[PDB]
Amino acid sequence: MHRHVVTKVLPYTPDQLFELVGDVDAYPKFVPWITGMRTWNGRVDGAVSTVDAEAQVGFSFLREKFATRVRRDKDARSIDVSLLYGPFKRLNNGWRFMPEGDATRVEFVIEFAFKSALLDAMLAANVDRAAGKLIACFEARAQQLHGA
Repeated sequence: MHRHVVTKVLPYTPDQLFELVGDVDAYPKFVPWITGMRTWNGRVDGAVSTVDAEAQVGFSFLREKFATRVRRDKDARSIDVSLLYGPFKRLNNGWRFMPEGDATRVEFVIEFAFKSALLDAMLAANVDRAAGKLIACFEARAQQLHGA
């Protein structure tokens, strides 16, 4: 389906990312862009872990839930989420982050399949805003942590 790319850069340590990598079950504070979350049931191998990820959507205009195979890696420092059951059509999600100068660059790929073509663009449209809040959220938290 339509994949939205969200790239951001923050002059912070890769430590803060550690929490973002596990944001699927981390959240040192909270996340309005999201609602319900749950990660478990799977397997753990080496510096890699794969389990089901049941996330929900609050102010998404569509109160629904979705499950996907969340794959975390501490050796790869990357996150990947495949579709398992979701809406029973398709739903991909992945999070990546790498160093770039004095600051680090993080990219978030959002992939989902909707029913309504109108809501498809409508949602995929506000998707940017949602990513804007999530981003600002991380940035705020970053400043709240570093607090200068």
